Amino acid sequence: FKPRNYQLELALPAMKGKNTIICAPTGCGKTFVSLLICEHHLKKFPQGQKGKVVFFANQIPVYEQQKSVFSKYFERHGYRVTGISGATAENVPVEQIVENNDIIILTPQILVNNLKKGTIPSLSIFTLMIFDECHNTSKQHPYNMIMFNYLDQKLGGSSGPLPQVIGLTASVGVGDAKNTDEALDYICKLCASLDASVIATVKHNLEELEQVVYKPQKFFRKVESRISDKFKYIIAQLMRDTESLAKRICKDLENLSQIQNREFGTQKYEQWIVTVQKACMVFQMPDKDEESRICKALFLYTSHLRKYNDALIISEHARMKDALDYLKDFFSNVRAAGFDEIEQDLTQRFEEKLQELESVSRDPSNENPKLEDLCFILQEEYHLNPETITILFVKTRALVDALKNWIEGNPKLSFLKPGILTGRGMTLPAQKCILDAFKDHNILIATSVIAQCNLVILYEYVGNVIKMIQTRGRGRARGSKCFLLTSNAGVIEKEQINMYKEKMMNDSILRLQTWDEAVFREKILHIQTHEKFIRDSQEKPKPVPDKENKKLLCRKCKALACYTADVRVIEECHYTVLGDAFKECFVSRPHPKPKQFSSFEKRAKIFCARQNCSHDWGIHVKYKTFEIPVIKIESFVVEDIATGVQTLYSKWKDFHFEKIPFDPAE
RNA sequence: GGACGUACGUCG
RNA sequence: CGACGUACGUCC
Ligand SMILES: [Zn+2]
Repeated sequence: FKPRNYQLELALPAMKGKNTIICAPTGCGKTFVSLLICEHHLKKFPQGQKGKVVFFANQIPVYEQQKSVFSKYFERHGYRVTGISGATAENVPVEQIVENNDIIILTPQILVNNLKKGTIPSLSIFTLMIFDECHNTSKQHPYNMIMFNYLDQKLGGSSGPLPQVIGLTASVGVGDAKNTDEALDYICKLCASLDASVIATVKHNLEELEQVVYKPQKFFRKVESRISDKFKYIIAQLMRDTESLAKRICKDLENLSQIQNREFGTQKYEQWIVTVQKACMVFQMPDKDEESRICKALFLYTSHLRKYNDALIISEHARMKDALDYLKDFFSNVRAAGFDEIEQDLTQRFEEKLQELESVSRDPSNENPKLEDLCFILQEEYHLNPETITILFVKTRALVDALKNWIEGNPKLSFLKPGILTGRGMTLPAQKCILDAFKDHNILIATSVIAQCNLVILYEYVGNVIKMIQTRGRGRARGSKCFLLTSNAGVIEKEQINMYKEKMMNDSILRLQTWDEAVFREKILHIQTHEKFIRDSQEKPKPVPDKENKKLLCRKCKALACYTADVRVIEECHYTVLGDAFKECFVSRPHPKPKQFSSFEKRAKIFCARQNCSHDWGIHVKYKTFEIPVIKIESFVVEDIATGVQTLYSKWKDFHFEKIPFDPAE
């Protein structure tokens, strides 16, 4: 209530009737600005004619919040305020929704699918297209697809009333720009992709913005890595033994990847072992009986090496016992879903050194200095103020549980309560109830950002130009810190240049707000034009579909799974097997997180039906009334019967063959 | 199942 | 400048 001067002036160009890229770093400010803009838009229409606005919410929580906010704001107006989503798109057709409501709030993908298949022949039905967080307008984004559908009708000479763009954001972003020239080029490209002429930033009332902006102070706490790593040495010896054992089956193991000398525990060995896996998945022998065992042994060795590398990576950022508990949980999970002579030997090799690793993990002298520095900087702040509701940001999801267990099992800090929050990638109610009780948790160990904190700790975290600003984080301003822990000087340089890029944009927008909107347009129109030109020139024609009958086999077992002639495409994205010989080739299991996506309902998970393979094949759903399995070519190999050469595809779009549509008749 | 984005890393 | 790997997140 009582719109302040800063948020009244920030919405002036949008109310004047211009497409704006309003940039407000507040949470409530953007919401109130959007509400005032929708009010001034739906109130400036004459008698008879009625307006129609759409608020493009990107996330389900943001959509559910904005729908309730709009419903509570426009209650004494007679304005229909509804909303579409992934669960409501089934019934209540979107055409009748838009033709009977004045304020629609839908996650874009719905409008993209509508504009694509059958619905919304043109966006001229809308009169306002408020894009929440327009900075996400990038390559192949749903916002970008909506803007492409808009720019096609705009530049194609189609006479029609085009809707306005009121794109709200908190940071226009810089991307990979090096200088102010490249920053201005990127900002102009974003303006052309959004078809706007004003970038509204608060200039007159700076004190009202600085009162609540949530601008904390940075504090770099770079620490050196561990010197005496006995756990790392033992795991490296185990990895060397595993590689020496795997070399006995595949002679040219070093000649399968073009990667140079690599070190254990780095991100390079992971790519090297993944390349070795993808080069061993095409191993073919004329016996076709020994290959099914050779490829299986190689897959098991590669999986063990990948788990060892993941344990070595977790050990560098967490306790020495957490990386061992990870391997113990992995071995416990794998010791039930099949046990052959190779997996038993690997388990025995691991158990021969588990006893030795337990002593080194329990030894408190081998504690990494990074967690010591973290506890040291946490205690000095919680002693100064025993009310700091801090938030911790890490990179890996497996490190969230590690930091939670570290906070739990530490006698130095007792006043801390774990606030583990990873994301679905968990569920929506689990994500909502954990953020609700945040006024009795003390620390929130999250991995990716209504969170008004006063202390942030980026424990080995790096990202875009800014990974700290919270769009929906208005709250209040009373002094906060942005502590950054790291061990790789590279990251420290990244964070040193990001704060520069910030000022870069601060000068770029200031240089762009001086140009008279005329020339601005005279440029951005040419830019978007060129863009459409590239969209028309760059178009790979559909290659001749290979009309043979090849056989899709297992990924790790090389068993005859199914035939390509039995593959049916449901909706150009899902592929099922319409056969009777394939139903006995897989086993079903209950799904951990069942859900539905606009056409199906995830019921079960289908795995390989072999003796000790148990490879993840795909899901099993019910299309409309009948239940079919949806497989993923990613977990499949493609062997031809004519030539015999095998191929590995990651996505279905890369697979060029006779895509027979799914006929419900058979 | 699929699409999309961001970060890191390897390659020619 | 292109492909590719992984991690994380979002949506349908
Ligand atoms: Zn198999």
